[PDB]
Amino acid sequence: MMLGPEGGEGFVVKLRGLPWSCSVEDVQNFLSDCTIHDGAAGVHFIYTREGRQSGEAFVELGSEDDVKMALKKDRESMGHRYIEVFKSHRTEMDWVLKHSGP
RNA sequence: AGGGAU
Repeated sequence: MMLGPEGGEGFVVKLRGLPWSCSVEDVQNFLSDCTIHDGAAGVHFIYTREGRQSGEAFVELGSEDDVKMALKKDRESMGHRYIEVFKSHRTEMDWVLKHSGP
């Protein structure tokens, strides 16, 4: 937009939730109205040398319509655990996909 | 390590 508030600048979103670990098939199942830019070729995650995920991840998408639809469930659940989503701009995604740590 | 405010 250019006449209202914002929270990002790209067709990318952040992800958080699920057990200490997950897979690209669970995250794409949760954004069941969107596209992951290429699927298992647009997923991302964050972790440390200690041997576990940091608790967060990202999901690239195909268009502005997918990022909007991903935010429509920003705190929903799969049915036995809950999930989180937030808007992004991909610069932050790159900033931690290559600099994550304890 | 844990449900944070993303």
